[PDB]
Amino acid sequence: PQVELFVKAGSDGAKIGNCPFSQMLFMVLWLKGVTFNVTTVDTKRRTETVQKLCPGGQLPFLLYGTEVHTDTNKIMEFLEAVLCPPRYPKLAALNPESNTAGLDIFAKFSAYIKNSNPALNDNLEKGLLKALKVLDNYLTSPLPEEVDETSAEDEGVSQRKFLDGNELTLADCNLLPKLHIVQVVCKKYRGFTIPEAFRGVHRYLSNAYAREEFASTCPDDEEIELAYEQVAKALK
Repeated sequence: PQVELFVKAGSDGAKIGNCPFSQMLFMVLWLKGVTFNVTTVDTKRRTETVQKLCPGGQLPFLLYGTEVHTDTNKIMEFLEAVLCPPRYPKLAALNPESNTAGLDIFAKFSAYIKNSNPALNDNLEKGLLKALKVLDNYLTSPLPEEVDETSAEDEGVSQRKFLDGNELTLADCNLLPKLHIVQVVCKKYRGFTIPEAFRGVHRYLSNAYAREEFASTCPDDEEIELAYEQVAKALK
């Protein structure tokens, strides 16, 4: 059953551009173990093929057999329901709160980065830090699979690699691409790095960069930086 993901091209019109939703789906497809390919689209220079396939012009989109699917969340839910055991792993998180943890972070960063008002900068860095902190608390809070197993020096502190346990789940495919943007953009434009003291977050990002499903599907740092150049440069 043929599977082809269409994604937003970057600045040369060929390579992967900045698009967390595109990366999210590329991640799900990789984690499913399914045979798929990926076509980048220069949206300013669309092939007649892509034009016929997806008249609405939405990106990303998925061709599955003969059927075109748009809307990233809906595609994700479709992939989860159509690619099941025993042939493909379920990737849905077991704990519903894994799906909501960290979700307000991208919006705090969006306000932070778009801001050009100096008296509001310190408020906005704080809103972003507090959001990251709440994700940190999630990542260090033991989940039901870890019930009552510990180490005297680290009691009540989760050792798990990712949001919902030790395997990547749909919840990570959603958050990780957004959190990667946050990291790259804020370093480049705002002298900002996630504090060391957020150890859950740092371990998470570290175990994520160790995984080729995340790392190989990231657009280059340049591509993300260029995407944000106009909105980010505004703060004097």
